[PDB]
Amino acid sequence: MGYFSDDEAQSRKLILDHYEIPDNKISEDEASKLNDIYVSFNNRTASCIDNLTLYLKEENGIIVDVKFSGIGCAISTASTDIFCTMIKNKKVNDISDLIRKYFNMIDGDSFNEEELQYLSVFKNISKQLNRIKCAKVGIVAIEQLVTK
Ligand SMILES: [Zn+2]
Repeated sequence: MGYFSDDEAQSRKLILDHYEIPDNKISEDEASKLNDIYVSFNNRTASCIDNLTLYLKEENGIIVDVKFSGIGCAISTASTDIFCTMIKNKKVNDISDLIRKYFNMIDGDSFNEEELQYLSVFKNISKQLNRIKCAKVGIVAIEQLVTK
């Protein structure tokens, strides 16, 4: 929220606006009536209230629609949503790349702000305590849904 740095306040509205107004977050009503072309994975962390179910739909090697649902914090609802908007018409390869490249930046290592884009606000969550699993919980669910 501060304004000494240039990134901080701009980076702390992307989280606030993808957590109070997520783009791809559905209701438990809306999820049950989804077409059975969607796959699902629920991942839960015990370090927060983050228990999210992801929904991906494949159309000839291209992920066409991604939605997520459930309970989550700002770090979980922003990381999932921002990730969801970006994997939105990409292929089942070049998503598995973002996931591990995102995880390496979450693990405090090399990242490309051109490849990770608005996931680069999470570039130093390994410095905030017990927030690493909050920024991995929803993307690990996507990870399973791309492989299995
Ligand atoms: Zn959390």
